[PDB]
Amino acid sequence: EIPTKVLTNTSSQLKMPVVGMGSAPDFTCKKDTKDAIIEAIKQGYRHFDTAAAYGSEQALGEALKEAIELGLVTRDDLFVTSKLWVTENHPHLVIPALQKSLKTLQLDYLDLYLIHWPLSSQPGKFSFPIDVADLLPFDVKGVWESMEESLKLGLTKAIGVSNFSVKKLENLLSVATVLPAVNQVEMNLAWQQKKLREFCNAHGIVLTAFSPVRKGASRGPNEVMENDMLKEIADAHGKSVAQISLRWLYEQGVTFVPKSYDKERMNQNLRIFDWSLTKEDHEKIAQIKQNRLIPGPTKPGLNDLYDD
Ligand SMILES: NC(=O)c1ccc[n+]([C@@H]2O[C@H](COP(=O)([O-])OP(=O)(O)OC[C@H]3O[C@@H](n4cnc5c(N)ncnc54)[C@H](OP(=O)(O)O)[C@@H]3O)[C@@H](O)[C@H]2O)c1
Repeated sequence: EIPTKVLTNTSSQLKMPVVGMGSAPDFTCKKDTKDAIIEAIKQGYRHFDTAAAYGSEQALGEALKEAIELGLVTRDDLFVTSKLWVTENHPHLVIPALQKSLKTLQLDYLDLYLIHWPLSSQPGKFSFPIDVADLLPFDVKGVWESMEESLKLGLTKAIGVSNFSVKKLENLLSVATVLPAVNQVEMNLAWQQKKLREFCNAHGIVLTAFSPVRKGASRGPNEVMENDMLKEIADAHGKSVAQISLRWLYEQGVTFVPKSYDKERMNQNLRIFDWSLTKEDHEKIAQIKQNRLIPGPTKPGLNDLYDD
């Protein structure tokens, strides 16, 4: 069985499958999203991660709906996460945005809803990347109050954030009634987020790693897949570097949402629970040179976005 992790900051101690299926745009992918999700469900996947900005909510929803109709799974068995985009990251636009995501997904409620970025921009139109001139002041307190309201309305079972630094989390905590249940940030062998991870643990905030395999080969040379030391570790275990990566993340106590629409690869991402890394493996991995893969959604980039 796929392990779950309790979302400490939720009153009901919701259980989130430690590994989930991602759905962000894959530059080199022409696979059928809906068909891929159905296959994932048949394989054991129950945790699905999406966002209004991915363009995948529609297909994901069609897949869940069909899967439920065919009796492959029940809504209660699923854990669905979506996110509030930067353009709607304004106090009074939060609920409408969540209602729109729910309509698109053909769902009555989300298991988790996250503020996608600690940024706000011109409302009413999705534009990517975001032109810095279209940015607007982000009212954290006001937006979070609306996320909290979403819980009371039952539109989502839990609320959290994404791409929030320790500094920004500290600010959020100072004005939050309901503490964020999750913080989804980039986390892979080349970007371990040690400090952030410790802070989150100290505050009951569960971490979810996005781009856990640094987007595979969709963006050219993969720093992790090309790491000789990692290749040796994988070779020693008779596993792939991707598997070594996901196992490490699991052992670090975080959750992760690798995206794979390949029947074989998506299954390999689940086969990480009957074996483990060695003390030496951890010592080696702790030595990997760090490099952040995802800079931010704006053009140009914001050098202080992650407060680091
Ligand atoms: N909140 C945010 O700001 C944010 C940002 C980015 C991503 N995400 C989340 O992460 C997911 C999107 O993907 P990603 O950016 O995270 O990248 P990723 O999972 O690190 O990498 C995905 C790429 O790796 C390939 N792959 C998957 N398993 C593999 C394996 N075992 N061996 C080799 N290649 C493998 C995939 O398919 P192919 O090899 O078949 O192409 C794909 O091209 C979504 O859930 C999304 O929500 C969130």
